[PDB]
Amino acid sequence: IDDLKPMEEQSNPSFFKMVDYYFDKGATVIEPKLVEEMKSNSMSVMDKKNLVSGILKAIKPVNKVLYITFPIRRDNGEFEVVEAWRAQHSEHRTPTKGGIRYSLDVCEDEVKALSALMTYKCAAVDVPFGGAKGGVKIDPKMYTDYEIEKITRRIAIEFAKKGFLGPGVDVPAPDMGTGEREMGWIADTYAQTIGHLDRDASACITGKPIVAGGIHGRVSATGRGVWKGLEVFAKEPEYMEKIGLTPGLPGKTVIIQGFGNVGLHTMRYLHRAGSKVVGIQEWDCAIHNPAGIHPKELEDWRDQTGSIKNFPGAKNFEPFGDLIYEACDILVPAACEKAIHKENAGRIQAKIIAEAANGPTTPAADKILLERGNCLIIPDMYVNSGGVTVSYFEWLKNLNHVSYGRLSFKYEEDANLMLLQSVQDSLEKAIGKEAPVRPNAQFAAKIAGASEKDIVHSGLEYTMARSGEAIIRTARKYNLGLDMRTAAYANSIEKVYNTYRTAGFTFT
Amino acid sequence: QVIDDLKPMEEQSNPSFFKMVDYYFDKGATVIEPKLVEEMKSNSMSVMDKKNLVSGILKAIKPVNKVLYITFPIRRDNGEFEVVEAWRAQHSEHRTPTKGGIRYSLDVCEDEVKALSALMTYKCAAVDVPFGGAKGGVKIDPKMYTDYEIEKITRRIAIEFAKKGFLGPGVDVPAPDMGTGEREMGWIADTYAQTIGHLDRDASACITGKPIVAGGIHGRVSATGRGVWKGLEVFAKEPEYMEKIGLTPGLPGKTVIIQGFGNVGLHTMRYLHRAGSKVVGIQEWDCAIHNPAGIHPKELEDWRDQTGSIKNFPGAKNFEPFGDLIYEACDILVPAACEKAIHKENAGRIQAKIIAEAANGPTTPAADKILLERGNCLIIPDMYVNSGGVTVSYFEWLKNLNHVSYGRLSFKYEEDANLMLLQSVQDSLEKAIGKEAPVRPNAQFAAKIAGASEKDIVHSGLEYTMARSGEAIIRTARKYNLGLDMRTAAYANSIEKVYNTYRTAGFTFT
Repeated sequence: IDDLKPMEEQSNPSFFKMVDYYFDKGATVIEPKLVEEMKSNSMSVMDKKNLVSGILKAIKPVNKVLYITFPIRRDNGEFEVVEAWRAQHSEHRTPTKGGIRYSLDVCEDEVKALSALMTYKCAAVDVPFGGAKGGVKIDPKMYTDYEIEKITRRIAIEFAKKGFLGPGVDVPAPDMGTGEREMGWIADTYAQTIGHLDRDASACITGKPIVAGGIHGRVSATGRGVWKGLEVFAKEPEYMEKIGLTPGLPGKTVIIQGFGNVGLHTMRYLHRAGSKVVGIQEWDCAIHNPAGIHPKELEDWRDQTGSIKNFPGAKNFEPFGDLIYEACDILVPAACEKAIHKENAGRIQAKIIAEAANGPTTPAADKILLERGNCLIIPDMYVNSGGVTVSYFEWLKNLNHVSYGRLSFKYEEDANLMLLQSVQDSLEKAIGKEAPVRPNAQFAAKIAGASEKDIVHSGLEYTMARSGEAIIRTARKYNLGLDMRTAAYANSIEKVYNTYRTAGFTFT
Repeated sequence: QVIDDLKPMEEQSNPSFFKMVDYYFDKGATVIEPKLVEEMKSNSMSVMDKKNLVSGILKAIKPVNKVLYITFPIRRDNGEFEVVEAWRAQHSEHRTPTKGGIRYSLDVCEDEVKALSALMTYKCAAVDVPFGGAKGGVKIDPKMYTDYEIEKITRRIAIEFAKKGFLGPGVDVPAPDMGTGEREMGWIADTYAQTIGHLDRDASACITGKPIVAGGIHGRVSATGRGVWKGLEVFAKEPEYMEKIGLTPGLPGKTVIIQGFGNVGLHTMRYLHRAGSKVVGIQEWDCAIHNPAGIHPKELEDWRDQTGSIKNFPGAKNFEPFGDLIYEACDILVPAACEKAIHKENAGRIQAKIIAEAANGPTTPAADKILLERGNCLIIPDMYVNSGGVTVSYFEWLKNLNHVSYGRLSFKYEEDANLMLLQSVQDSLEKAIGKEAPVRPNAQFAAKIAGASEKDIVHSGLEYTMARSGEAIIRTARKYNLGLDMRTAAYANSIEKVYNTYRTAGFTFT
């Protein structure tokens, strides 16, 4: 039907195929440099082109999909068969990394598309994992705690038996329908059965509860990275003027589509950065307030009343699905894929679109806005990878068998106080009077609060900034304009390809 | 088109293979369930409780447990690269390793490997082979690749399958199938032994169908054919069914039409021609030949070997409407080609009194029903009668675990014991009758003694299993008054064995 039109003309394209289209755009930018960098005096130019083309060809398709079925007895005593999948898109680095969904939506093509995006996300943030994705095809709200635990423990055993769960092979994480209690159950099941000799059993999964080896700073990480991603680009006048904006995040109006975890923490960090979140669009409501909604009050009001609607500090915006077409400086899509498509891209008045969700903009809509010349799209596989980065830190913490800062916080504090007293001694000698030299209020507060989350945050921010700058240099180098998505894919593909070339692949 | 896939299974023209097997499974499940409940010893469960547990176990057995799908690049011989897809299904892990062949074919799909992996579970159970069923495929046409490229593909699937637990002597043991043979089998064993399994004492037990030098077993090549013969033998000796279908007992003199002259059809025709049957027809994919006086298997194979086909075989006539030879009158029809060869639209034209399903799923449920109601056709079901190879593959796996070939430490010992016994009889006979009285192996025994070898142990084991399984099918069909529905008797026997594994391993809670 539609799926014969070109990809930049499709209305309801496949998710995996639109990711492959973004891959191809990126491979095209980078392949000349790759052929040029290959050096053999025993390879002809055709040899070199074929090898580069062959590695890029290998990267695109999912390496591996495990499909399983198993029985369970429901709490009522009857028996039912459950399906589950785990895709490992790329093993150029192991373990693979990616979440597990409990949803009726899960399908093989879905885990394939998102596992591929996971490969490019990890590469974007210099996280040494190939991408993976899993799903159990259940509506979890239809099951008791005990039924969910039985299902969770059974996928842990079956996945682990076949090499689809393990600290060195495949490390999952929460997704839609799962959370930290399921990760704690998977970790325990692994540690207690087929990983009972694994010294690093708790590194088999991330998003664990703190008491089971989880990491502080996980819950807000994705939202905090979206903020840092927006920050990296908002400081650039070249792109800010071409889209008609002034630099910096303070003052910018933000419409956020989705008040789940990522939208909420983005709102939190954006609000906490001086922005006005003038609109919240949800699946059945939308509140707007040109003054901006306060995320605490609205989270509380949503907590209290169950919904953002009628939010005392916010009018209900009706035609509530059209709040995203309202005028804003930044639109933050944080709900499902293909939210900006062929048929609505032109109605988007946002000057920046920060893709907090996976695949919110179809190739068709990406084109319309790029040709329009006044829209900066910050791509999903960069801007929404803050959680990926922190998950790497959680895996490391489990391999380390100690929390970050345990052996350094006091040592460093005492060293800093000794340094400050040395300066005070030196100053009082030079000026001949009492002159205290103490931490100011900010430094005193960070010293008093020093905790693992600070180390996580600093590490996240360091990575988001470096990755963002590399995407900018690439766009500039190839005169890609506001097409930061093609720049980001070129950078990620290049890293994957160079893994293959130094490993020396071919041997199949 | 698919209006068919809506009719009851027994009305369908082109049912799915996996749907056929599940319908056949349900027929066996239905017969056997009351006994299964009985077999559940538990003072803590009511009979209601036990009926529920049994139905949960049967619900678990039917669907394929696991499927691994992989893609990987290969460098063609000229230097450009191509991505290749492969699958491995493990239908049941109630016993491990799983067992099943690997196809190199363009026809391999996830659903065919699934349908045939389930069949494998029931085949292995039919012949008391302690493996769950498995099936694999690489989606290539192998004749479009050089030997070098086939070896690279073969070694890569060995590595990727073994890393994920889809190749190994205790987890999953493959075998040849369409598009593969013993050289690929030897390449997989060597790759396994040299990489993922380099600390495996029993690395060569990772796969069967191996060349002899790599640990293959004598008697593998004709084993499926020899089992088809012995399965037909067990039933031809029963007058209750030979009469009902209008036949005399015994294979000697019976007329045979074989559909397909691949490995299975050729070795069936050799064993049936020996033993005294008359193979009057051979139907292949483009020809048929016929000779109402019987076709000699060795002359035919030679002629095909020299010319490339059975066409114009001097010892027969070409039969035209060549795709219609299987409707000609014969005592035994041996379908030995593709699945669903007998279906709703042609079943009535079968004149064979006995159909021996050498192929997998040659008779659709629609046709199976059409021929059962006629009352004059005995179908010997695939998952029993074509399981001679599975049996011998179990023996090949055991030989690799044993690290010695069968008879190496017994042939001479038993020969010398047998000579001493015969010499003892001779001494006793000469003393009692007072004259010279030689007591020696007769010509048959002396021939068996001189040629004693691993193939003989394999053959005797194969025959022993085929006979016991065939007799257990007949006993089950008698007990449940199934008549000539031997298929439903076979699935009932297969299901019961799988179920009893679950019952003793325990499924009460999980």
